[PDB]
Amino acid sequence: HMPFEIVFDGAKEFADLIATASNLIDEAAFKITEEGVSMRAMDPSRVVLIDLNLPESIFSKYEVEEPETIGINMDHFKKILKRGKSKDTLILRKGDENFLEITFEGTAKRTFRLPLIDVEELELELPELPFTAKVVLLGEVLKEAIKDASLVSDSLKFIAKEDEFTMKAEGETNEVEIKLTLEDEGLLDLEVEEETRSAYGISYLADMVKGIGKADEVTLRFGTEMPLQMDYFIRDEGKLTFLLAPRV
Amino acid sequence: MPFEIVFDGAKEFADLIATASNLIDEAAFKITEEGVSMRAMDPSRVVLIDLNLPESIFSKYEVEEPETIGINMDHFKKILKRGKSKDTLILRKGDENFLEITFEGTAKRTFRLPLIDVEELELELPELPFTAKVVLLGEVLKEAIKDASLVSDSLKFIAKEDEFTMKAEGETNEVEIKLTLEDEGLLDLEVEEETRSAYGISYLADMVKGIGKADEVTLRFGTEMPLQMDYFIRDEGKLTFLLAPRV
Amino acid sequence: MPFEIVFDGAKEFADLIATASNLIDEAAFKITEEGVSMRAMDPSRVVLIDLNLPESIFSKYEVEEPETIGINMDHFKKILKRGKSKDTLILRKGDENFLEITFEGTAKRTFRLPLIDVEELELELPELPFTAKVVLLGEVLKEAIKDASLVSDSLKFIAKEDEFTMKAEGETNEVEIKLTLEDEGLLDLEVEEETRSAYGISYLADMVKGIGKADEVTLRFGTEMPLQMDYFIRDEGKLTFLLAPRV
Repeated sequence: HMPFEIVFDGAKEFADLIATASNLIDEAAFKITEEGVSMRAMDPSRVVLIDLNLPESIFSKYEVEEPETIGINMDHFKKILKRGKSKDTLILRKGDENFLEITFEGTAKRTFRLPLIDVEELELELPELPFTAKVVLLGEVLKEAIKDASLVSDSLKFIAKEDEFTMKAEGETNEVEIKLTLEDEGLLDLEVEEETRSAYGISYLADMVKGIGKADEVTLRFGTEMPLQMDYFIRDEGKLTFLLAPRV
Repeated sequence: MPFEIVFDGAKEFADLIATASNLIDEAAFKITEEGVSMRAMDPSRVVLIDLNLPESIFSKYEVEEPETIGINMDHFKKILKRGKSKDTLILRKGDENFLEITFEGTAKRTFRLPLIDVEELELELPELPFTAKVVLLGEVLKEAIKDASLVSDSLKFIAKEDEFTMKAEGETNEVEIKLTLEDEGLLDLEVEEETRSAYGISYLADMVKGIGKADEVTLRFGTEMPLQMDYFIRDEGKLTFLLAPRV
Repeated sequence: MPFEIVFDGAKEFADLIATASNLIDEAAFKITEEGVSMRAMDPSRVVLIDLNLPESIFSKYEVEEPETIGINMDHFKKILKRGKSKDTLILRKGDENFLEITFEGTAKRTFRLPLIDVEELELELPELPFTAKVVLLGEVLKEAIKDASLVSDSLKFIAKEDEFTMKAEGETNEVEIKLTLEDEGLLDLEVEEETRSAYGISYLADMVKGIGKADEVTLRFGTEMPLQMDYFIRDEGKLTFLLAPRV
């Protein structure tokens, strides 16, 4: 567990991507290597897999001597990170001691000591699955549709055809459909190998999208009764990925 | 019995319906060729509400033949609150017993709202002998009602020829909102004799919760008579409250 | 008659009274022709607060009959929260036992707040041998107190000739805020001797709750001494807290 120093410009933007991931997760193992920071976890019900990738190119300074793994209480991490201001510089530093030093540099120098915990790691690999539909979408539309569907039901069907993407949610007598075609502003791209249908639980979806920005481009991949994969990019180089089990 | 009605500015339509559902829970809407109208009482039969939306405020108005539909206002309000300010609102009825509500913007979102049947009654808006008229900025009205609620549960309106006064007394504390024609908040005053009435703040607070701070409100009342309160939607729509006086 | 006092900016006056009410329940206001003065302690006798409003911040200041009034700070503060940022505020004492609070803007709004009888202590604002003075913006002071609250119940203030640091330590966690005159948050540092003290965060939280992020705050303290913080209102008025140290 050798010392490292990592610096990110924009503490608030870092906080907000940690808050997205923390919504499903309570404890995470961060793998720190020469090439960047990666984190891979499952939510307690083992229905969602989260995969974060922060390559070293998004850090203004990145000094890692040898690769190591640190365990972190995501709630306590998140409460500290929330104190960051939008033009603060964030510094994550470890010494010989077994705690993370989190510093905000801006109008003043604020440093928190975060204690490192032991997180037993599951055998987790991001499998490359045969998705038959891919959709790129304005976060606003996606956040919209999940909220709308929650008025009606607990589950949300995704339907991809060659020229339209539909989310549909039916209650006992109420019903909502959101429909997108490439003529529409919210939809940036749509590729379908064959017409695809699946359904996912809104509670999980709501938690996945709660931190996503209204203007960010979100990529969905799914298949008939397959997991749903959702991803967006951080500073164009980082990636956050969710893999969500279908409702069967 | 099909119709199709289009409104530019979905969130504005929501705010208008939200004003009405503050007191109402179920309503019959009469859809005629000349526009949409609605008339209902709150559950305690103290307040009557009248909503008139003429054809001219809709960007497209297609009505095959007059019809009445009954709506759960709360369900209507929950759906209508998901429209965005730049969305186009479409109210369409096919041949079945659902209202089809559509928001057109960055996406097409379509809800199906089931219709209900509503006990409609001998509900007419009579022209009572009002002796005072007041036009004032919604801001002044909304603040005078919040001011008075910290002091009492009733608000006394007092019109004389040169001053409009709203006054509220508790056991200890007092508040008086005074308006003369020299004040920015009073746009018009016409008083044919000294008029004095009192109304309950709980009802008043619900009537004005949804009124905008720069909307222009018209008040008509008479001594121990109902208070009539009007403001205009897009200059041609009209919402009217008629409120029973308190003893 | 006995006095008329006018302040332009009713919301700004409200915020000032709101900062003091965070720790006080009642207070005696002394209205002389030099200005209005107020000196109170919190219920636990740990914080002394001193407010001084010179007549030069009031747009009209007529005190016929010097007096001292007694005010329920929470009643006062819920009345003053009704003022708008563009209202003029008028405080009028007539012959009777009430304070007349008027907001003049869009309309004329008048409240009658009943005066009360406050058991006034004799409170000195003593001169103290402070070894350290710090001037910093509200934003950094307000953030250090919030950061320290995630860790502990008290924070240590530590001043050296070059550095001001606030440090809070829990069972396991730790927060350290450090300022040097290189940093935009610290506008002045004067340190006679290396000075160390600690204070309760709950009191500091309530002290800064009302301070604005742009406000400039002065801290004086000495080793194991009270902490004095003050900020200025319209350059001439002054609000001072004195906070007992922690053991």
